[PDB]
Amino acid sequence: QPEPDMITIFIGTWNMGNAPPPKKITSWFLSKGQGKTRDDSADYIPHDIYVIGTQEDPLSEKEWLEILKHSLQEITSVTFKTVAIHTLWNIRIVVLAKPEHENRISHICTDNVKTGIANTLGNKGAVGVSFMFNGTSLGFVNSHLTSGSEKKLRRNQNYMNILRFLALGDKKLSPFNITHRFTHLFWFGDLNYRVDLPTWEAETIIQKIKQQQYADLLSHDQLLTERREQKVFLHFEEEEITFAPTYRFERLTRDKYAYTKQKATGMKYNLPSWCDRVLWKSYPLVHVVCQSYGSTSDIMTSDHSPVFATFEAGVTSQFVSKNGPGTVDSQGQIEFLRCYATLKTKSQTKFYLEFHSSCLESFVKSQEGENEEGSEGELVVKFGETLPKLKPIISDPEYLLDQHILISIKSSDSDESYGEGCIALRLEATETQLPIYTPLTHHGELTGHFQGEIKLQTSQ
Ligand SMILES: CC(C)NCc1ccc(N(C)C)cc1
Repeated sequence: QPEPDMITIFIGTWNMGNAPPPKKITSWFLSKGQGKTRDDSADYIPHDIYVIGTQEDPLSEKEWLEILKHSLQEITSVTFKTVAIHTLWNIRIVVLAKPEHENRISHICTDNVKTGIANTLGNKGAVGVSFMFNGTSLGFVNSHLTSGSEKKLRRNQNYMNILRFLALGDKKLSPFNITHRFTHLFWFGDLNYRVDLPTWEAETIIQKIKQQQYADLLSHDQLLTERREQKVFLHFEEEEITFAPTYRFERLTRDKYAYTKQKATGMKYNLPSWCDRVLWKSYPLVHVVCQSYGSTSDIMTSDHSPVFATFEAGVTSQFVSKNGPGTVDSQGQIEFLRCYATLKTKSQTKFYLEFHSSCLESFVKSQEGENEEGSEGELVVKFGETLPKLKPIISDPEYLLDQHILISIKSSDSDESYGEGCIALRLEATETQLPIYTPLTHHGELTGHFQGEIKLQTSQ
């Protein structure tokens, strides 16, 4: 039985509005309704992994697991295995996988983050799951961010608290937050960003939705605009939205948007919005293709409609050679030429690099770089030809070209990371000097850049 080099992943997000679901929710898992939908000819083909995020979920874990498993069995005739389930308050994540994957999945982590302080601590935050699928790390975050059209900044703050404090993936990657720990990271949920138009325009907005004319609405979607201004979700992707706003509906129909201010809304308007979203971030030059992104039309117990997204995701096998794991392969090396970090920091300390990768026996610390002043005020940290030669565990190019090097630039004075990034070893050539580049972030904000050249030697 050959190991896969691709899997398909289903991501679902549904704010259930504290109501039990209807008896049939199969349309969600089939990616049927509005938007980019799945072909009917695929209906019996199971995805490899289903990741279900709920918000305002009134069910016990047992209740929801029984509905999910029975739903997938009806669709596919496959009895899925439970990989992980984690609930914070009414925010839940479930990971289900095909039984054949049971012994491909390992290192299962779960965590949660509670957002806000005092007043604003008590129902919003995130849950997450991570695991290894053979040689590939996968992370999944389901967040319920702060509500309300005038709280986009709070949402952005919630995002930064979640990516700082959610503890998933390999703890040895200590300088790296979840935005660097995974081959593929999927972040979804009731992100609660709104279409930011005047209240008086409510009926105009509804008209536009009935005409399936989303362009003038998406140009005011706070998540798109905040992302464009680099305020949130830097270096994530989202598929084009081609489905109607998923909030706020009258229950038991989808024919009416309930937008008017009510005591029950704290006297806030809920103009039709794309609250419910799926985004991802994959390491450079790894295969990831969104094959569906849409909302169901026939599940109406909540004031939100479920959202689905599906992906093709490249995966690698758990490689064993005669040498590594358990030693180096002398036929492999990674060299760096003419490298320098450009940092936004106003500080003057010395910096060194750390190289982390599962292709190394352990992380590698460089010597300190040489600080110079950039022509436009910047700190430039020059490594020149001084960076160490990295010794991979396996030299076979079928392994090494699929690997990635995480880089942290750290202060000598404090050992704190000022910036993190990632370099793919999927090069155009081996034994050849080639440009490399990564942006550097810290707490998911841009802090600088790392650039230079790489020279990769494999056993071919
Ligand atoms: C250079 C390339 C990777 N940038 C892709 C890219 C990423 C995000 C956005 N927006 C508008 C949020 C636009 C483009």
